[PDB]
Amino acid sequence: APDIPLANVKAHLTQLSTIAANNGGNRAHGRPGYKASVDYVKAKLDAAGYTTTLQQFTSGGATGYNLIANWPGGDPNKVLMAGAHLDSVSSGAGINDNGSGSAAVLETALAVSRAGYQPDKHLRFAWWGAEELGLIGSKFYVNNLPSADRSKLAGYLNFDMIGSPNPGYFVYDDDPVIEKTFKNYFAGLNVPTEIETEGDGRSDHAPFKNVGVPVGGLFTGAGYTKSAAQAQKWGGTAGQAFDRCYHSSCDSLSNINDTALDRNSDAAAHAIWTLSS
Ligand code: MED
Ligand SMILES: [Ca+2]
Ligand SMILES: [Zn+2]
Ligand SMILES: [Zn+2]
Repeated sequence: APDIPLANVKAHLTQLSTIAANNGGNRAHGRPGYKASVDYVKAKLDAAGYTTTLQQFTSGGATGYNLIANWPGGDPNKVLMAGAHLDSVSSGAGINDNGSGSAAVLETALAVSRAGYQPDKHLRFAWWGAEELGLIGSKFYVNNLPSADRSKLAGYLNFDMIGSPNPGYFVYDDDPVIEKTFKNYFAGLNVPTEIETEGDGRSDHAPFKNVGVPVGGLFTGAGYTKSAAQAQKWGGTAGQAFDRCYHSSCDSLSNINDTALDRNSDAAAHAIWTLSS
């Protein structure tokens, strides 16, 4: 897999920050900052050769969108998906939650095109709307995915909060092959990982997991406090939240740990390459 350039991931975050500023301070469902975020991500993917779909839904009386991007080619019967919710809460720009995952998935998708990669499995990326309303966009996608297509899914990889400023390195303990692939990447860096427990089912992998699609993912922690043992293994500040700006107006460009964002973006690309061969 290629390295994912940290600077490129950061640049997507800068664009999402500007989009929030230009649209009332947020990128929330039903608010213009969300659709503007969609439009930015879609234009990059379209230019790189993806077949994109804007999947519309209505929730709370307002139109929402999922952005689906299919890389042409690969076995239609073995589809590997990766995704990240693209909405924020309305209090702020949602740069760690979840600009970070959205930007890593976008830069990985662009990396596939730059590398001229032809995965054996068909790749499909997704940016979900309205996750902050209760996984509404990913539930909509799974609920509207025919059973014949659901059975073609080899896996769904989720990236939701991967740049926390006081990070942990959490890997979902779900499908064994997906989990092993992420933990192998971190082992190559000599960075230990822990099982994800803080967020559990509270992200867009849940609708997939609940219908038997193998899932996995990466997370760097939210409002829980980093323990003494976690600060010893990862650095940072024991006794402070992983993300002191969770769901806050201060979830801005200053609310990112560059090392965590880099490591998790690189691990996302590593897993996508390994699991699509
Ligand atoms: C990764 S599970 C934590 C859920 C948090 N991202 C949220 O979007 O509210
Ligand atoms: Ca990198
Ligand atoms: Zn999130
Ligand atoms: Zn959130």
